[PDB]
Amino acid sequence: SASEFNILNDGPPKETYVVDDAGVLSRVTKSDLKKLLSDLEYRKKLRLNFITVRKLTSKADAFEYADQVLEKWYPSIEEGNNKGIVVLITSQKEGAITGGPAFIEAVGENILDATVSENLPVLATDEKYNEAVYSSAKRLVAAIDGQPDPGGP
Ligand SMILES: [Ca+2]
Repeated sequence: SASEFNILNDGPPKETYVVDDAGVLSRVTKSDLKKLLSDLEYRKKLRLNFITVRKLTSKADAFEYADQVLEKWYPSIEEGNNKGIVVLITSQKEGAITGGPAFIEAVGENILDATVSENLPVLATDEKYNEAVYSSAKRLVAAIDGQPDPGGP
C-alpha cells in the first residue's frame, strides 16, 4: 500500500516522534507526545517513535512491519541500538513494539508485552487512539525510568 511504503520511505520522524499515517491523533496529543519523548531522548538517550497505520496490505502482522521499519530506518546497530518503534494498526486494533537492544533492555519484556496486549488494543478498540498512544508512551517511559508501573487501562 501507499501507506506502508511512505512510512518506510520517509525515514524516521526526527523533529516529531510520531508518524500518524492513519490520522487518528490530534495536534494537541502529538505535541504532548513530542514533549514527553523529546524529554526521554534528552535524559536517557533513547528515541521512541510511534507509527499509526490503518491496515497492512502486505500480509505482515504488526511486529513484522515494526521490525521492517526498524531495519529500514536504522540500518546498523550504531543507529538502532537506542531506538524503539511502536506500531498501531488501527483497523485491526493490533500493536507491536520492537527496537534495538539497549531500548529493549531498558523497558524490559514484561512492560513491552503488557503495553501491546493491554494499552494499545484495548484503547484503540474503543476508538481512544490518543489515549492508546499517549498512555503507552507514559507506560514505556515509566519502565525506562524505573518508576512504578502505571498499569494497563
Ligand atoms: Ca494509514
